[PDB]
Amino acid sequence: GFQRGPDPTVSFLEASSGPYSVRTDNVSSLVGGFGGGTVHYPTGTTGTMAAVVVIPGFVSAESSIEWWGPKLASYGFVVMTIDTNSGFDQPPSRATQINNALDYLLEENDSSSSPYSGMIDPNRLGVIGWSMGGGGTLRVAAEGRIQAAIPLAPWDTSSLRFRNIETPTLIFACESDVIAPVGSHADPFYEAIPDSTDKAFFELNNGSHYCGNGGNSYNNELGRLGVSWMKLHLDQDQRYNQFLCGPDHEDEYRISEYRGTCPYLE
Ligand SMILES: [Ca+2]
Ligand SMILES: [Ca+2]
Repeated sequence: GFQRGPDPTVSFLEASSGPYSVRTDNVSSLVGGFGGGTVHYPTGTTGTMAAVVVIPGFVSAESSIEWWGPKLASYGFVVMTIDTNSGFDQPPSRATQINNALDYLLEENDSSSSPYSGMIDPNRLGVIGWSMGGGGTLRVAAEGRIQAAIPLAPWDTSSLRFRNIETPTLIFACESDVIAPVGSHADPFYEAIPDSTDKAFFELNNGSHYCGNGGNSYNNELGRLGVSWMKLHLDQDQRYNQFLCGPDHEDEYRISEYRGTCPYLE
């Protein structure tokens, strides 16, 4: 079970939005302990669905990760994007921020009066995180609480904390990144994760540190692979395996390197 929506296609995944109209709930920084944000939830749906937190992690970023909110929610997820300039900073504080954001969603889910009351299945939680938020994502993945992880241009001080990650993890690396150079961050972080774990490494060709944030030159890749990652691992929706295990990913112009442990869900 957990499957939702029609048989997927590339065009279905690369469209500017998914099928479901999306409504929003603004969360003040006064509540939650995670810096405020916006809950994106689909309309017209039935049943429960997975929840995803999307967290930034670049102090004085020029832009953020908001694209993921409406994009992912429109394929059947409750997706909260966290605001920037929250007082959190380094990867350990960002793990706390993620945990507080997840608590908040579950708390509102358990409320009878939330606009998305009862929409979330608490057993199916994912996190997408950028920069030091990506280091925080990998740290929460290592804590064992989540069911899928997408670090975006992750930054952290060490890879040793990630040597036991069992959470399905897709790292988007940005080839030309000078903030979190791939060779010192996304690459060794990916290689630290055991080869028994369902994982993938997608380096985006010529990408700056912002390349994974979406609403940019990489929409096709981030949507096609990122939505598929969450459908496959949070919904156990085998219909999305085709986009992740099978294609010659590096043949794509936008993808300068691919690594992975296909097949998944063995
Ligand atoms: Ca290049
Ligand atoms: Ca495998």
